[PDB]
Amino acid sequence: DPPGATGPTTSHVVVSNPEQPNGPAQRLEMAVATGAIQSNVPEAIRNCFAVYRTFAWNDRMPAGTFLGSVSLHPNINPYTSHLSGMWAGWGGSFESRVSISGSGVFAGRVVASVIPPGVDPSSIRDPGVLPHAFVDARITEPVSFMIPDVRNTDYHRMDGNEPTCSLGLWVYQPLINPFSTSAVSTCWVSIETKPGGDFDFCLLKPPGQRMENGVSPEGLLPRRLGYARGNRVGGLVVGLVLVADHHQVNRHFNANSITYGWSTAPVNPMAAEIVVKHDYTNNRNAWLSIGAKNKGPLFPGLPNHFPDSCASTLVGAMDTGRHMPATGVCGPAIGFQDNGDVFENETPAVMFATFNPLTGNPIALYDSINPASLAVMCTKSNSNFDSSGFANDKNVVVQMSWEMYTNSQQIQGRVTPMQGTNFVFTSSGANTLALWEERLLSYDGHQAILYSSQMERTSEYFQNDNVNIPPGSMAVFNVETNSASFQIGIREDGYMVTGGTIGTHVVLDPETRFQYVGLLPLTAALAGPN
Amino acid sequence: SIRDPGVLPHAFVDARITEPVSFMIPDVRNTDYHRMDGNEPTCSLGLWVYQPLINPFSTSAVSTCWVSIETKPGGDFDFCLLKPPGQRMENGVSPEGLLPRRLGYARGNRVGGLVVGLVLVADHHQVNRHFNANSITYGWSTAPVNPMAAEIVVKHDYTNNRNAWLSIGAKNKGPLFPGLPNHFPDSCASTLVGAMDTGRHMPATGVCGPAIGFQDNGDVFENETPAVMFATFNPLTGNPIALYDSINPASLAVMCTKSNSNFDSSGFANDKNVVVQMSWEMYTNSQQIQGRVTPMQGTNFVFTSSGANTLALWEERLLSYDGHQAILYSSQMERTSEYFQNDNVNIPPGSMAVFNVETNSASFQIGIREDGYMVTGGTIGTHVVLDPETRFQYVGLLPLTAALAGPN
Amino acid sequence: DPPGATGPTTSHVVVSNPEQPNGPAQRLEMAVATGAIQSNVPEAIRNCFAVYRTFAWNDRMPAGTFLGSVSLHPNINPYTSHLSGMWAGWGGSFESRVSISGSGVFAGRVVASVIPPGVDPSSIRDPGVLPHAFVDARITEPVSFMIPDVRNTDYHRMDGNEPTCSLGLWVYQPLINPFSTSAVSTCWVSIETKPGGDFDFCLLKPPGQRMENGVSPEGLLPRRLGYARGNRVGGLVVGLVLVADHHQVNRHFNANSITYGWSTAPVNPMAAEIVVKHDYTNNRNAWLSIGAKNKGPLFPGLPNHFPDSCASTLVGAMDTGRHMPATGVCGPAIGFQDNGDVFENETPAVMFATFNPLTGNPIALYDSINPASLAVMCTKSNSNFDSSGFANDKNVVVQMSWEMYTNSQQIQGRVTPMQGTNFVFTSSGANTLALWEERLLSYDGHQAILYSSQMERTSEYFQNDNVNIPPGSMAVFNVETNSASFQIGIREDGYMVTGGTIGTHVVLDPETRFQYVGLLPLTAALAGPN
Amino acid sequence: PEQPNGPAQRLEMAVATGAIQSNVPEAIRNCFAVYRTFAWNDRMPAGTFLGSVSLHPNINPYTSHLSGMWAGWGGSFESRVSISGSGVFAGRVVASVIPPGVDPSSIRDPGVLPHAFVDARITEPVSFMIPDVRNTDYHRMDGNEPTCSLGLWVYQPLINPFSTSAVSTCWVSIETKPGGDFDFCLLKPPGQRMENGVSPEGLLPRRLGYARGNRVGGLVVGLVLVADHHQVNRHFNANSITYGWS
Amino acid sequence: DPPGATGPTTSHVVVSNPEQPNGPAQRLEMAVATGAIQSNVPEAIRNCFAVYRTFAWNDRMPAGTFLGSVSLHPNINPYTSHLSGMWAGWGGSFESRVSISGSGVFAGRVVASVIPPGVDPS
Repeated sequence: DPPGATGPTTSHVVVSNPEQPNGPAQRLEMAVATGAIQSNVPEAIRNCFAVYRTFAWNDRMPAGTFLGSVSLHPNINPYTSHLSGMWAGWGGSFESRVSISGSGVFAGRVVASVIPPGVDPSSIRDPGVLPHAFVDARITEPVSFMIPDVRNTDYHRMDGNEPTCSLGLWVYQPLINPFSTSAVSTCWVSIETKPGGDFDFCLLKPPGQRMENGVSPEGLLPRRLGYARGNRVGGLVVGLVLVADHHQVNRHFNANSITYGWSTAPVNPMAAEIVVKHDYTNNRNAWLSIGAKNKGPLFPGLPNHFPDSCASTLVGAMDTGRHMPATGVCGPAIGFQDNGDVFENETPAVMFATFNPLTGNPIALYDSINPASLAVMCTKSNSNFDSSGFANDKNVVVQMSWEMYTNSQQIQGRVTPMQGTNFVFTSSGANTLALWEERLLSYDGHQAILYSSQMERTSEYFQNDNVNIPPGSMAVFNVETNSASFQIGIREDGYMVTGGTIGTHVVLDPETRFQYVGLLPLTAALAGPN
Repeated sequence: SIRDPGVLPHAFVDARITEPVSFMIPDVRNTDYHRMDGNEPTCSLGLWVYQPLINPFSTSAVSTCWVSIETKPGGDFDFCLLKPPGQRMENGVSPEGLLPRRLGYARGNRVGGLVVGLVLVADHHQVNRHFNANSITYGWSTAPVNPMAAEIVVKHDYTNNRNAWLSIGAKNKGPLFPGLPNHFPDSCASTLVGAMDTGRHMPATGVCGPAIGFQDNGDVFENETPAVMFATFNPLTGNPIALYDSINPASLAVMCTKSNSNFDSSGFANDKNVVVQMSWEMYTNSQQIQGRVTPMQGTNFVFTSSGANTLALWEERLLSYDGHQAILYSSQMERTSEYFQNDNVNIPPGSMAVFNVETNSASFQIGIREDGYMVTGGTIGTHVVLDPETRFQYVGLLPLTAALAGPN
Repeated sequence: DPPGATGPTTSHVVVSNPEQPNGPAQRLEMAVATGAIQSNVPEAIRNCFAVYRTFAWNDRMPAGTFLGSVSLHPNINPYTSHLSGMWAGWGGSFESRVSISGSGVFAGRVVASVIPPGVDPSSIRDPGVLPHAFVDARITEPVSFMIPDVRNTDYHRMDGNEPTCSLGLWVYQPLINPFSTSAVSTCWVSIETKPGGDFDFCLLKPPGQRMENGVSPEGLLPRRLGYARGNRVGGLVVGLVLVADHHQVNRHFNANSITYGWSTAPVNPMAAEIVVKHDYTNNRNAWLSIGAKNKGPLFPGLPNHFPDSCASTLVGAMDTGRHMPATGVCGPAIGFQDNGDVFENETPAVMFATFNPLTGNPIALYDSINPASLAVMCTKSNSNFDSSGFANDKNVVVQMSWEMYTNSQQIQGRVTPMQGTNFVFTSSGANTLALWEERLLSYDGHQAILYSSQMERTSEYFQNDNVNIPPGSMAVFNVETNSASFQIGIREDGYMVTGGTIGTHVVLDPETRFQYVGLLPLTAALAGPN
Repeated sequence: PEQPNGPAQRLEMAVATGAIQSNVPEAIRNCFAVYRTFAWNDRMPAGTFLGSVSLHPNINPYTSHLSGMWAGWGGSFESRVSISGSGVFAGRVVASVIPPGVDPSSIRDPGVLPHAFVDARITEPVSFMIPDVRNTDYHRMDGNEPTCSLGLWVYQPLINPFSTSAVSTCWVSIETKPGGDFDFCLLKPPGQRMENGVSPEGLLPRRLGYARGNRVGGLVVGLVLVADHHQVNRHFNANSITYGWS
Repeated sequence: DPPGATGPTTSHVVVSNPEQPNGPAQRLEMAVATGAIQSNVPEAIRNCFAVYRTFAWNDRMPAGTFLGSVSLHPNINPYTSHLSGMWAGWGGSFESRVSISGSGVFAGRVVASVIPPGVDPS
């Protein structure tokens, strides 16, 4: 090869640690444990590299700055991640060439070290203490590193949530430019990846067979954002917020496919029965009591798709204006019989609310959601429900279409709980709980935004399968917007986590792309916004 | 299509056979390899009844035997050319993703109602949200069904003859036809569907839903949300304004269902907007909008089955204004429309993508054309009822002259 | 060779993919099928590289920026492209050396990868997954790549739009200049091409012979713009726009030489006959109903070369000013007799319009173009058409010169349709419908511009031959302007579609050079302006 | 001036199909049979396309008969062209062999191709070889692949020197052999309909007779020429689709 | 072959009459008279059996019930019947395998006899 060009298969292996495991003896261990004597990877994959990451390296990053890591897993090669779906086991080292795109005028060194399993690359504070290699910024040939397979077992389960080795990159000596420019001179560290040598697969399962502890969390987020919808109302996802705590329990599902609420993950309009019809008053509007005849899918008594963004005492108290609760979620109400005979004449605008059943006294808001407390109230101040279509032996289906404030208080992070219910969801440290911004219609010229715990396809994917997110770690995704690229971690609680200050807003266009990285532990610091 | 199976060079297999019998399926090909794109014919292995199955035990019941087929890659089989995994190739994606693995809560492309089953119809005209294998539509709507956002052009007050209504048109902001708003129904009220009656003072048959007025900044008029029928009217009338034959961008309208009410003065002004859903269907006759599609002006799209294969439609489920079941016949379902819309699908113009359909009782075959339309054997008028446990299985590409095992 | 100079034949072949076809065995297969035992290519061409493209590579282009592809075809060597007019088939590989105009101070890499046939190079989302080679910007010796011929068949048809291999170039690590300045430091990637080895031609056709599915799309656009005219009026083409939708049907021809309008592709002046003469009124000027005696060459009744940019209700309402329609394209009218006794005295300034016969009542405007609606008014206030000169048994012909507005609305993307005529033309994704900014003579001191669907030499070229644009593809043209450089794709509908923001204006001087890249599919993303 | 390797294209077919042996009787390879006769008038100017003979089994009546049993073919035919006209007439006809992928009715320079002048005064016929230049290893019997052709054009117009105002017609005949390396590939049952349809030979009868149109069913008189038409009754596509009700 | 499956070309020739003509000597006589020295039949047809008839055989048919005759003609192979539109003469023997769709519980025999020319089988 000429000195400016670099073909495939070309590797200059630098041994960054004189404690490599016996590769072929681990290959013997796999062949004893599974009978995997023959190789399962085509040599077209074993010979050529494939691009995995590229990392920025500025003047303005000091020594010891973590550039990025490459964790050992079959998903860091696209061909190996494709081939892994037919197999129940894997094991073996990878090979990884690093190219640094810096001129011969720069200066600066990168520490590249292989990390033992069970030690987090982002949490290492002293990177030159580990046995490490240096890579100069002036380097021309790409430098290859073996990422060894240090494993307790004879093979890794494809299920297996065990720690593997990583390859970390840190700034050893900062990047400088002799040309005194006030602007930032940027260098690019690209990482490519082979299956190296002793890598093989173990145990034929049929392709796409769901294994024991879940599916891969790659399908939690879309490939690009598009017209994604959140799990509270189904409004359009606008961006992200960083909040301290949150209480969202409707349509929130764990990695164990368990919810704590009463609704199903694809959002539908609320079908419900009419229990007691109420006429309008000089004080308060005409309203209607709601309850299924023990036909709720999760809580029999709570109808499917009742909003937790309804009107309550926790959200906003009633005002002597519109003669109704101030803040809540509204939509039109369609009455229909048991055979589906829709009352087609009127379709009154309607607010979701929880009321105190014990009142009578003018009936006021309740703190929480009780199956005997569910109600819908007219928005029109002096109208009345119709006599035959909204009778006590009828049904109603209501959508969640817009939001009304009648104050300066929205229902952004606010969730109406149930009785005897205290679900709190908190971020620990150097990682913040993140929520999606739904987009409602509003009763004013301002933007109506609710903060939802996850989006609809994340809720359906958690709902329908078990997702292999173990309780110690997160499924981490890269997020590329037009300007900001950052990381999001999804827990096994179903909640989101990313770095930054509580209150940080991100705006996500529908060209926002997500990329599944892998499982990083909860103690890892995610590169957040700003 | 082979009518004489013992004329081909063939093997016999007895019904009394104990060992399984292996056959090589050869690769007779013109080319040096098959493209993974490639829609070229390969060899097949057919099975025909040579001598009929008999039981010496004289039972009136049917004695059934099972012929199971297993498959290796045999010998000289190999793959050729590394593309990256999941790379879309030249003439499309595989049509495996046209239908779901199990039915579930699937929705059709006309209103978005629940898919109940299949019908066999002679012809159909459905052009909204229908996309080809070439990812081309002929209509004006986008494949995920959304509520119709539209402008208010002219507000009309109620009359002793006819209800209060409202004229519709986007300011050249339609995604496909600028002038036709996204998600206007082709199941609207028209002269082709049902003429007006001097009962409800409105068109008889159509699709209705509530109407939400809102401003340009999104300021929703939250007070009233009147029930509303989608209709196309003749703009030239005035004379009491009556139904039109087709859909013209100056003909679009929505009319109150309530017989003597009136649109509000400020929320439904001429500088406002409205968003309406398609929630239920009204008849006011014995004529539904099952296979009926309101066309456009100068538009004649006909979709016909040829022979020994019948055009098939999905049965949507609407809410109804009565105690009967409201069913519209839609050309495809929503995820089929989105999958045709977003990718090119490798269905060549001579063939079909064939699927096995397992319900509780009936298992049959469905062929999807490159037109996006469905095809299966049987008599015109055959109804199938599909529970949400109905499973689909992609078989492959069979030509249009193939006879699909239909229902019954 | 001295280390700074490179002669011909000098190549350092870098292998990017270790799976080349058996070159001399495919050459034997071509000779069995066609009898091409000996070489049909002169050996002066096989020994020397000749230039094909030159790609600009900047600081301001990120990683994964597609620089360009070299698709395998005879038109990528200038000698082989000339020879391919004689031959009906070909087969074999080309050899491609790449030279980068980078100093020794710069840094940056490009990915060179050979792409399998059937895969669009401009649809590859991760460029480095395939087996690739890295070429550095600081390289001195040029690097040679073999572009293999992976093919099902024994040879390629010179017609056949069957896919061949490509050599795509992407930016891997961006180009950086350490001498930091806001100015863009441009690098030049120049690609040269040999016929490599097993390349040959197959079957003699006569030179310049149109083959079965059309001529090449090279002659659609000129080599350089010049004084080019559009097909709406025939005015000077100023530049481009990017419009969402358009309706231009007149003189527009498909790749199958099929038109949907009523005119012929070189714009002649509008030969027309006079049906009913009309005098001037105090409210509106004099006018003249137009209709031939069923002598339109496409729609007999619509006259040859009647404008679509006439005055209509969609264009502009009539004002109580000059007693005529506000916005239209005007011209001087010439009245002549059937044998050639042209009327010499008067020549009225005459605006094109469309009116209503059913009115009777002052006759007003009309929405569309009906063969009874064809009518033109004066520009003067109280003049009148002469008795013998402009009678009911005479003719009239008008040369379109003006463009009047009389409001703030123009006829830019506006086309007047026919009755029973709703044609739309729309792009779908990563690509925007482009149009040609025409030029007329404004009635003001502003610039009077129409947007036309295609130009005359594109309309004439689609007429006289069929053009090899298959229905799933585009014909892509490089646009070498003074400042900008981008791509324009022409469809089989005859419409221009390119990348960029809807509404982007481009100024095209007559030194704008158009250069033909090959055929790309409709789903391909085009590098548009800015 | 390039012919394919005849017996080595035959090795490609025996690999791709298993057709190692011959399937055409050798009495057909020795007998020219009249395929088609073209009328050639005074009233056709220079450059008039007379008709092309595309390479297929249907251009020999013995080979079109044999091809009902076979799903594939490949190989060259041998053709000769003869004129039946008086020795007084003046006019040439170019007959040129056309490479595959070129439309014969789009060729504007027939005398540049490998050609032959077939004058009206000719006595012996002009023999041609029509090669099988193909990308593939065989041809599908139903497949509409590009083949080599044999076009005919009026190079010089046919004129009658005597004072005769009537139209004088000349007759161009084409005879055909299967040449040499021609063979068949894949047994289908005899008369088996292949995938994309039957041949269009059976659209019109061998002679008109008492034929009936599809609007009412009256006796067919002859043709007309109309610009546009709307007939939808009893009109069926090649895809066997009608839009009417009868 | 496995004992339940039968491919093409599989034949167990049972002789019903031990007075066959000299087959290859009659083939030489045909080539003197007509010049048919080489084979006019493709060898794909000579190797495989193709179906001609199917005869129902019941409990309710007594002994001596005529099931059917296979008279020697080109129209008793479907490929040879198609080829015989090209030819004005023929000669030679055909080979006929017979398969009976009987279970192992049934019983019954058929007579197969080759009949001299000039004698009606019925």
